[PDB]
Order: sequence, then structure tokens, then C-alpha cells
Amino acid sequence: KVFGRCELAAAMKRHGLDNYRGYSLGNWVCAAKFESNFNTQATNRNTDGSTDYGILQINSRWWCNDGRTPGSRNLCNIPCSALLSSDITASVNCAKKIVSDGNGMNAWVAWRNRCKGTDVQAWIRGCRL
Ligand SMILES: [Cl-]
Ligand code: NA
Repeated sequence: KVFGRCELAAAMKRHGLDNYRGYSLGNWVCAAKFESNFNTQATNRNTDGSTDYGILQINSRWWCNDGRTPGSRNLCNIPCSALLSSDITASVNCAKKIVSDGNGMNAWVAWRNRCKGTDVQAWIRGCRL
């Protein structure tokens, strides 16, 4: 599913991401925009053989099991395919664990390079939340 900007903002808010670990909603929407272009079905292979999945591009090296990333962890205890669902619940629950991991949202390269320090509130402007 390809979310609309405000549709995703509302879904994320409902799932408790607004201000989760101190990150306002705009940060999460911005991260999703640049990581997957709001597409829940996005996948991208990494050079180490792991693959990023879903709207937040969660990595199989540590957070989910895809059966093809030797010596990887499954810290979120879910098959990576669960992260591609039109229902973002799994992605959000796993993202909460990732952002609590110690490096905050810096875990998302696109957030660090394209959202961090920018006017992230603009990502939720105009939305009825
Ligand atoms: Cl932090
Ligand atoms: Na894994």
C-alpha cells in the first residue's frame, strides 16, 4: 500500500509514534517518505546480503527474519514479510524497539541525512490529526 502523507501521519499517531522517545510525528513521516516513499511493499538489498523491508526499511540483519541473512538476529521476532503489510502495526512496533536501541532515529540513514535538523513539522502540515 502507498500511503498518503496525512494518511500515514494519522496512522502513525494512532499507533503511538508521535513523540515516541521524543521524536515528533514529523520525524517519522519524513523518515518514511525518504526510506520507502510511503510504500509498505518497498524492499532493498544491502551489500552485506541483508534486506530492508517496508515503510521504514527495517533491516533483516538485526530486526526480522527473512530466512536468507546468515547469522542475523530477529530482535523484533517477526518474519520480514510482516513488515510489508498494508497494516503498519508490525512496522511501528518494531520501529519502537529500534529507536529505543540507543542511537535513536540515527538508525535510519535517510532520516539522519534528510530529516534530522530540518523543519520536520512541515511533513504533517495541513493534516487533521
Ligand atoms: Cl534520542
Ligand atoms: Na534476521
